[PDB]
Amino acid sequence: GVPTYGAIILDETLENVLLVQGYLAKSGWGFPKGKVNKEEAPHDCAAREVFEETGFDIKDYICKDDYIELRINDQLARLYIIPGIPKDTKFNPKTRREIRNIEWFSIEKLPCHRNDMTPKSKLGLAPNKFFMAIPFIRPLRDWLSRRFG
Ligand SMILES: Cc1nnc(NC2CCCCCC2)o1
Repeated sequence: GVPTYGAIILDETLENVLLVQGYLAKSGWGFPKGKVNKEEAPHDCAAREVFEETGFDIKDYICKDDYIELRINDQLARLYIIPGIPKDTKFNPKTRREIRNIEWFSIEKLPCHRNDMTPKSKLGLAPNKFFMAIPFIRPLRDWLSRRFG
């Protein structure tokens, strides 16, 4: 699978994170990210995908060692951590053809797992609109505790 790169953008309080909402298969909320092009460096892919999806340029804010990386079904996803972005920043995707909406969410209110269906004696997980974000939430919380306190 082709690696994806993007960002976890936080506000000044460190309470809130910026998620984007796509369409169709990407219909829920997730961190802005996308597939690396041929010969493109990771930091440049992250800036491009984030700029294409939010209209915000992270290039001057990326720190090389500050990211969360996960391997999900043998595809690697790396999100650079970008704190301190004012909550009154105007975000606008390049085209509403890929991005429905862009919103701040409270980190403490986001789920860090989906719910089973043990109530119904049925296997699997209930749908959750944050399914794309969820795998990064606990590692983010842990990373913020270590790097800030
Ligand atoms: C698959 C997958 N997992 N996370 C994402 N991120 C997208 C979120 C919704 C908006 C479209 C572009 C970024 O896609």
